[PDB]
Amino acid sequence: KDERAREILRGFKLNWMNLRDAETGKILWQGTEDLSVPGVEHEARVPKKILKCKAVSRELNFSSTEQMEKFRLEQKVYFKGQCLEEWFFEFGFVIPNSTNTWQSLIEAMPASVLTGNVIIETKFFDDDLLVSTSRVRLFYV
Ligand SMILES: O=C(OC[C@H](C1CCNCC1)n1c(-c2ccccc2)nc2ccccc21)C1CCN(c2nc3ccccc3n2Cc2ccccc2)CC1
Repeated sequence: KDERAREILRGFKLNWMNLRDAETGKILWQGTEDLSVPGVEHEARVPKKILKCKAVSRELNFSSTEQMEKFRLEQKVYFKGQCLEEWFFEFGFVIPNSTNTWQSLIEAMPASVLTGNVIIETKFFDDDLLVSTSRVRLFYV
């Protein structure tokens, strides 16, 4: 059960990801490093104009050796320790040993005040079950 969360973490990998202006479909940020690895504070530099898109599109590519009934995400935006927004997204069923693209739409203080002060804390779940908790500190450039 906490053992099951541990196997799912073991078999999981986020292979690549990007963030797009939903209005134009232009890539604003992409990376192939697994930002959802727990135990370390990740960092990401994004263009300051991403804050001006009302709709941001995300593509997440991941592999999973374990099956999952209801793979989903809870994401919290923290500015200097205070939670400002919460986002929920759901993938659902994941086939064991599969690789999957998951597309999500994310929808609607200046850059210079936010930059370095925002942590996006992401929790992965199989249903009620918490697989991992990770952090990215954001810089806006
Ligand atoms: O912070 C968010 O909410 C959106 C908000 C938007 C402003 C534009 N209009 C609609 C909402 N936002 C904000 C934001 C932060 C504070 C106040 C206002 C806006 N900063 C953003 C930076 C990049 C993209 C969106 C950002 C996204 C940021 C990216 N994100 C995310 N999903 C992940 C999945 C796996 C691992 C990491 C994940 N992240 C964090 C992340 C952060 C930067 C680069 C890559 C990833 C989901 C939540």
